[PDB]
Amino acid sequence: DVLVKWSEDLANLPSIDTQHKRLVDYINDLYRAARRRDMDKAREVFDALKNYAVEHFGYEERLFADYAYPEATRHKEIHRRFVETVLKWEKQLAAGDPEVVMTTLRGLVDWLVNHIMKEDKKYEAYLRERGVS
Repeated sequence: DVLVKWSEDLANLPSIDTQHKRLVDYINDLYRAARRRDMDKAREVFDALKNYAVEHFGYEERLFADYAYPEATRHKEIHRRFVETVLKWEKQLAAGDPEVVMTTLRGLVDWLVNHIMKEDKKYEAYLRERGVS
């Protein structure tokens, strides 16, 4: 049903929260499709999740640009490498089964939770004090 429950530990700017929450929602969708052993849906939700992650990444990066965030370069590269990783994981789904989907999911969760708490948290105060919401 639910793999990841939203908590204050994942909180950031309000606008950013809407995107992180949506990513958590995709994770849970993908979990339910795996639980249902529905591989077509699993592949479809994984595609949507990946596409949405890329747009969320792009949104952060635009905030880094507009606001001249000093660590814009490293954070962007972190995003880029993870897109690469997601694209690699995706290839396994064509021939994979629900257990493959689960293993992928744990990977996605582990990265996302860490990234939000460790990397995304670094930009929060900087953007807050410049009036970003």
